[PDB]
Amino acid sequence: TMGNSTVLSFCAFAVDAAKAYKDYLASGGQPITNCVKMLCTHTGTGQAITVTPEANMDQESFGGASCCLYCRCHIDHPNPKGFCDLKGKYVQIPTTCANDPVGFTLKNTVCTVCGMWKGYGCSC
Ligand SMILES: CN(C)c1ccnc(N)c1
Ligand SMILES: [Cl-]
Ligand SMILES: [Cl-]
Ligand SMILES: [Cl-]
Ligand SMILES: [Zn+2]
Ligand SMILES: [Zn+2]
Repeated sequence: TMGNSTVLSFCAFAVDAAKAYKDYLASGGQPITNCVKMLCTHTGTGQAITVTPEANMDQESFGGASCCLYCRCHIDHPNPKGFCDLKGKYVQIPTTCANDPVGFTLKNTVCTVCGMWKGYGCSC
């Protein structure tokens, strides 16, 4: 276990932070920990990114910024406006992927219709 500060530093100063973390995970690296887990009932809408925790029975809810590689690395978000989709919100992670919330949000996309994670919650 290399520690959160060692992993985040390695990714933060890489020319491509996302690729650095994905290559680290693929190599067998232990996921980033100390994401902020929310107390919830697991009776929510199950939507991906919400104003309040919305985990269903198949999900865990976390503080959004704690699960964002760019927020955790203190670097710019890689879009024109440098906007973060997660900061100030709550993110629902499938239980099967909740050992690595940072890797999950990095690798996945929210369906613009149902507002659930494409390939997991989404039933479109
Ligand atoms: C129903 N309960 C207690 C659940 C459901 C999903 N995930 C966790 N961690 C707990
Ligand atoms: Cl460390
Ligand atoms: Cl590099
Ligand atoms: Cl989902
Ligand atoms: Zn962020
Ligand atoms: Zn959908």
